[PDB]
Amino acid sequence: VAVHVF
Amino acid sequence: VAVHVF
Amino acid sequence: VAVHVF
Amino acid sequence: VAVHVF
Amino acid sequence: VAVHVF
Amino acid sequence: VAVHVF
Amino acid sequence: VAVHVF
Amino acid sequence: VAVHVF
Amino acid sequence: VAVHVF
Amino acid sequence: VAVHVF
Amino acid sequence: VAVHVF
Amino acid sequence: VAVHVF
Amino acid sequence: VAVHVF
Amino acid sequence: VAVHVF
Amino acid sequence: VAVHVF
Amino acid sequence: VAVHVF
Amino acid sequence: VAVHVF
Amino acid sequence: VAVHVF
Amino acid sequence: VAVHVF
Amino acid sequence: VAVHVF
Repeated sequence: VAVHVF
Repeated sequence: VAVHVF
Repeated sequence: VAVHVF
Repeated sequence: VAVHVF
Repeated sequence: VAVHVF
Repeated sequence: VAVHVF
Repeated sequence: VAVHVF
Repeated sequence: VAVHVF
Repeated sequence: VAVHVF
Repeated sequence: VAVHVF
Repeated sequence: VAVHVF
Repeated sequence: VAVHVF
Repeated sequence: VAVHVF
Repeated sequence: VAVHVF
Repeated sequence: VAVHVF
Repeated sequence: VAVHVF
Repeated sequence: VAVHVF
Repeated sequence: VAVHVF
Repeated sequence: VAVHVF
Repeated sequence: VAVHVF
């Protein structure tokens, strides 16, 4: 799982 | 602003 | 899932 | 202003 | 879904 | 002024 | 749906 | 003045 | 629907 | 003065 | 604006 | 037959 | 038949 | 904005 | 038929 | 923003 | 049908 | 952000 | 259907 | 961050 916030 | 969940 | 606000 | 959910 | 306000 | 929902 | 006011 | 809904 | 007032 | 509804 | 045809 | 524009 | 835009 | 057709 | 955008 | 079609 | 973005 | 479609 | 990002 | 889809 990959969670990106940008 | 971007939020991704993969 | 991708959530974009711009 | 744009909101996307994919 | 894409919601645009401009 | 334009509002789109697709 | 597209709603235009101009 | 113009209002469109499509 | 298109409503024009001019 | 003109009013159109189509 | 209100357009009535009746 | 009646047509109104207000 | 009635068309309203408010 | 409210567009009614009836 | 009614279309609202608020 | 709220878009209603009904 | 309703679409909301808050 | 909350996006509702219903 | 609802999508939330907080 | 909390991402809900339901």
